[PDB]
Amino acid sequence: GPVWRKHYITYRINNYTPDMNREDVDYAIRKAFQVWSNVTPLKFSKINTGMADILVVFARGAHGDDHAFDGKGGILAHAFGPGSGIGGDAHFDEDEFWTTHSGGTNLFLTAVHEIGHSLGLGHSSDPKAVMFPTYKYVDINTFRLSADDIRGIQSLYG
Ligand SMILES: COc1ccc(S(=O)(=O)N[C@H](C)C(=O)O)cc1
Ligand SMILES: [Ca+2]
Ligand SMILES: [Ca+2]
Ligand SMILES: [Ca+2]
Ligand SMILES: [Zn+2]
Ligand SMILES: [Zn+2]
Repeated sequence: GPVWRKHYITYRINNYTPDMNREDVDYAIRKAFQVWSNVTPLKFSKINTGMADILVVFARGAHGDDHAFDGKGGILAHAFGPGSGIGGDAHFDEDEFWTTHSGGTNLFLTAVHEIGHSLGLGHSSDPKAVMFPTYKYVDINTFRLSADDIRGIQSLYG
C-alpha cells in the first residue's frame, strides 16, 4: 500500500481545539511526529501556510469526507494513507475532550496512532502497540513505541 516517497514531510494545523492551550496542541502534534521520525529517515516540519502533506483538522459530525464522526466517545479520530490531496490528512473528533494528560482523550497518544496511518501503517493485533485498533491510555511522559510498531514502520520506511 502507499508510502511517502520523499524524506521531508510537511504538516499544517488547520485549526485548534478549544479543549487545550494552543501551545499544548502544537507540542502534542510535534511530539507525535517525533515518535515516528525517531525510527525512520523522515523529517517533519510544521508550515503555517500553503499546502502541507499532512493537514491536521479538528471537526465533528459530518465534516466533508466519508468518515463522519459520532459525537463523544466511539471514534476519536481518523487519518488517510499517503497520497495527494486529502491523502495523509489526520482528523480529530471535536466532540472528544482533548488533553495533555490522562483525563479526556490524550491528543498526543491519539496523534501518534493517527500519524501511523498518515504514514501508511495499518493496525496491530498486539495490545502493547500504539497501532492496536482501539484506544488505551498509557502514561505519555514515558511513552515508547512497541517493538511491533517499530517493525511495522520499518517495513515501510528505512
Ligand atoms: C491511540 O490510538 C487510537 C486512536 C483512535 C482510534 S479510533 O478512533 O478508535 N479508530 C480510528 C478510526 C483509527 O483506528 O484511527 C483507535 C486507536
Ligand atoms: Ca467520537
Ligand atoms: Ca494531504
Ligand atoms: Ca472538544
Ligand atoms: Zn474526516
Ligand atoms: Zn487506527
